[PDB]
Amino acid sequence: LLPILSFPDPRLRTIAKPVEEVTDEIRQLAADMFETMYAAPGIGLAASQVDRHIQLIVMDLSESKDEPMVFINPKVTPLTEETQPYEEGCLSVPQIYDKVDRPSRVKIEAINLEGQAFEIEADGLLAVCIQHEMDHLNGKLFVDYLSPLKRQRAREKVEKIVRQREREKVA
Ligand SMILES: O=C(O)C[C@@H](Cc1ccccc1)[C@H](O)SCc1ccccc1
Ligand SMILES: [Zn+2]
Repeated sequence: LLPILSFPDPRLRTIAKPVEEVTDEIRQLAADMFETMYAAPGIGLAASQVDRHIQLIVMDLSESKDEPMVFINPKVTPLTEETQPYEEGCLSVPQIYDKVDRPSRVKIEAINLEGQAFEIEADGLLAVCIQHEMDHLNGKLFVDYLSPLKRQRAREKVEKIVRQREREKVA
């Protein structure tokens, strides 16, 4: 399991570089990212979150944890001004959730682990999650859309959760 960076770690603000070739090393990273993400458990993880500053996102929106998806060098284009409220969380802002409004339909262009390009249209949870994970690659967290008090309260509660997770390793 890869360690996940926690807000307010400044390495989460890093702007990810495009992946130049889908090597067997980015394939193993993807594999390690899925295990880390499934174990958390979470439905998405950006390579930025495990301190690997490259345009790689893993995701699995299924209950069964058996619909895995990879997005490498993604471009996300909204297809509407209409937004959709969603209560977002983030493995890098542990146990914090709040409402974010994002465009409700998007185009995703990305490459898969075979280096093949694809283009799909996303709504509902896929649209929410791809935009959340694209934000990570541009050094942005979902708490940047909240009021500063909400951000400060998130920061203070995450620092407490992280301290408790360290104490749990000593016990
Ligand atoms: O760590 C991340 O970046 C992934 C977030 C993605 C997310 C996007 C939109 C809304 C909520 C979360 C994690 O998946 S949050 C953990 C989680 C686990 C099970 C079900 C829902 C959320
Ligand atoms: Zn996140």
